[PDB]
Amino acid sequence: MGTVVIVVSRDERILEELLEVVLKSDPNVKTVRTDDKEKVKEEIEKARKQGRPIVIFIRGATEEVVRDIVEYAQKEGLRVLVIMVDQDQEELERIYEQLKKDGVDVRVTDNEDEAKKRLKELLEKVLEHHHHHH
Repeated sequence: MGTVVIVVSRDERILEELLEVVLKSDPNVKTVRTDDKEKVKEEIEKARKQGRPIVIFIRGATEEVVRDIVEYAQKEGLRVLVIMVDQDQEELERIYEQLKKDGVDVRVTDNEDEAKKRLKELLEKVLEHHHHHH
């Protein structure tokens, strides 16, 4: 159908571990790492043309980056699953409250292992495609 997973981490080593999780879960899921928020949108449309899931990886995505990409994926009619993992948690909670307000699937934590567990967890909800958040 088409499904977008927004991964926001401000630490390098988190993005690559979460990429590893997508590859070990399923390689056919489209994976993207551009921190250019417009270039993300280009690859969102491409994934909708492929009619498949896509996992976006951005280093240091501030609130106005994340909300801007999430609402765009919703314009396309795609299901949005958002992981935000970094030690600047209160910052990620302002992103969280903005997206949660809409009813977007969101989660915030700061832990390598937890991030990687909940990464595969989302990918399994997407392949199953039964558990839509709202």
